[PDB]
Amino acid sequence: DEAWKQVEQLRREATQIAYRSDDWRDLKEAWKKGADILIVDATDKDEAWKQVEQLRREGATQIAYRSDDWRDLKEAWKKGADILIVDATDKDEAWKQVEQLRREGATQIAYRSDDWRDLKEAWKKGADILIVDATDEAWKQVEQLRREGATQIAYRSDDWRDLKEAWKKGADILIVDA
Repeated sequence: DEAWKQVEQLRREATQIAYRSDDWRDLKEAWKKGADILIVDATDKDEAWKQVEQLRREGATQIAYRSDDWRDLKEAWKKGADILIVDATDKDEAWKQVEQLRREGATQIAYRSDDWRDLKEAWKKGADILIVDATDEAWKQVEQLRREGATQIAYRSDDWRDLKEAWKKGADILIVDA
């Protein structure tokens, strides 16, 4: 989880900072330290949904939850999460989760991938937040989605220099980890 500089060198930049972490209390700290989006990604669904619930009770706005299963995303949505991140690995099963969430009426579906063509298809199928996952020079994926017309492009990297370049290429959400 990031060095103290990553978060510091980004708080300078209509850009939003997303903060990802395994337990909610450092997520809550981030919420008042200025973080715009709090990503719950603990894979214990009991603990995960309880972190969503506590963040809603704490008043945190823009709670996000990440999963490969739309049913878990729908439950987190019901318990307070506003941004539902479909974690893509099997692309066809990934796009179907977006389609099902859209059928359920979700309005802030996100999609996490390393391939701009994959994100482009997810965007057409219902995903509004497209997450370029850089875990090389992936900021190039950002430039292509930018050209295709996507309005909310996010970027995740461990390194603030990469986050900055992605911002310069059109990313509006920069994803940092504790």
